[PDB]
Amino acid sequence: LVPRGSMASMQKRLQKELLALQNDPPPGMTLNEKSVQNSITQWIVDMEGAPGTLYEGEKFQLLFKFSSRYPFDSPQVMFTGENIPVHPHVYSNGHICLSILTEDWSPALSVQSVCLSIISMLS
Ligand code: NA
Repeated sequence: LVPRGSMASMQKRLQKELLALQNDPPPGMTLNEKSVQNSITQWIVDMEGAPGTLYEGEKFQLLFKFSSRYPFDSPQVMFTGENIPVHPHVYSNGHICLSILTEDWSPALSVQSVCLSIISMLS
């Protein structure tokens, strides 16, 4: 069951539709009741591969997503769109494997420092 409080800040239509998935989902589907989030802010940062690197001339997009618990909660940052960097620490789905985004996140850090780590990753 979805925590009740997770419906406090939710638009009335989204409440009915969420509960319909909880209670009478379509065949083969189950709501992840721990997955519900509200008051998310997001934006996209365009990123150019740096001169002299393996990514020179490449145009990437970085999606930043901030939960209602940011900055205590780490931001969700991933590469998005049709051109995703080819790098061991980036998955095909755009997911980024950097510790700053997981174990080493702290509200002392910032969007700027995440950008710098990502720049660093691509060199
Ligand atoms: Na997070």
